This record gives sequence, C-alpha cells and structure tokens, in this order.
Amino acid sequence: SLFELGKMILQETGKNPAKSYGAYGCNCGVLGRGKPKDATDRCCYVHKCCYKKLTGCNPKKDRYSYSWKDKTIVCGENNPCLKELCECDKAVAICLRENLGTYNKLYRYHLKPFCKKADDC
Amino acid sequence: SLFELGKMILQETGKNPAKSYGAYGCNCGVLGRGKPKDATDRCCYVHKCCYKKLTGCNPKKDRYSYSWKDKTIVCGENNPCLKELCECDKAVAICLRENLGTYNKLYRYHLKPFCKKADDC
Repeated sequence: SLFELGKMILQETGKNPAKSYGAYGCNCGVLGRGKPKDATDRCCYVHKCCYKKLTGCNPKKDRYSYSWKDKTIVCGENNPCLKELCECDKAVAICLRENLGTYNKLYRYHLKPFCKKADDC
Repeated sequence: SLFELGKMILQETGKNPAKSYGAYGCNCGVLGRGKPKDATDRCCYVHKCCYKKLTGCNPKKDRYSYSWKDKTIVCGENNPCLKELCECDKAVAICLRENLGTYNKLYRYHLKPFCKKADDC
C-alpha cells in the first residue's frame, strides 16, 4: 500500500515523501501518468506502470510485508501479487534516491493536467 | 475526482490544494485517517469518513458536475453517489476555508506514520 511506499521512500531517500514526491512532475503523486519531466518523474511513471501491470491485488490499498536488511529493501512477501507490489514500491524508492541528483524543485506542484499524455505502459 | 476536489479547495480556500492539503496532518491527502492534529486536519478526517459512506462511486477517479455560482459550490450532479461525492468534497473545501485561520504549515507534509490511529467513523 502507499503506507509501505511512503516508508520505503523515506528509507531510500531520507526525504519527506509527500513534500518531494506527492506532487512532482507529470507522474509523481496523483492524477495518474504523463510524459515524464525528468528522471525522478520517470521513476514515478515506471512505478505507475508497475502498479498497472498488477493483476491480482490492489496496489494502493493492499498492505504487504518487507524488511530492511543491509540498508536494502527486502520484499519478504510470499503472496505473489503483494511480492510484485512490494518490488514495484522498492524499485521506485530506489529510483527516487538514485535520481535525487537531478531532482528539480520547480517540478514540484507541476500542473499535471497540462502534461503531455503518456505512452501506454 | 481529485480534480473537482482540488478545484473546490482552491475556490474556497484560495490556496494551492496540493501544496496546502495534499499532505497535511494525519488526514489530508494519502494514507487514510488518524487522530486529527487540528481543525483543518479534522476537515479531512470528516472528509474521509464522508467518502466511506459513499455508495460505490470512486471519489478518486470519478468526475462529477458542480458549479461555482455566487461563490458557492453547487453540486448539480444528479447521480446519487456522485452527488454525495460532490457533497463530501464541497464540505471539506468549505471546512478547510473556514479553518484557514488555524492552518499550521508545520503540519504540511506531516509524517503519516507518526499519527495515532483514527477512531472509527
């Protein structure tokens, strides 16, 4: 669920998740996907496509279990969908940390409705 | 949808809904409910309890018709759920506006895991 996602983002990036990613670019936060503005936005784009591809569970609602072993998100879910879900979230949190280097505050509160439509996942 | 909600909050409060309320307190924005930090937070608490009472429609994704007439949100929507949805969003927008005077920026981007669990609606 977003509860685990939020935690992972904190774990990976050390940044407040909503402040930095609750509304950033065309893809981070609500209002679905759009053409990514930058690498960070691309994380969120990929993340949303990851969610979309999940057939067997609800990515935003469904809670799952994961661990923090050697400063690494470890998805210990036996439930296949929750496992794929956890891996979706892990991947975006890692992506977000890896792209902090080009994170641009001007993309915070980017006007999403005016984003170019996104190519399908 | 978050579009109509965002716009109502904007019309009522005059604030960017995403920045001011996308993550405020334990109730505004993502991650369900929690013990409200203040009146503004309480609005979102009530709002989420309002959403719970809805009868099938999707508050996140479903669009509905309202008009801003004589500076009042009018839920012209006739469909039963979308009408109540609209009414939920109108109520929170008004509530946020009415409690603007105690809006506390410190609760912007409040970390949701730090919140005491919400009482049942």
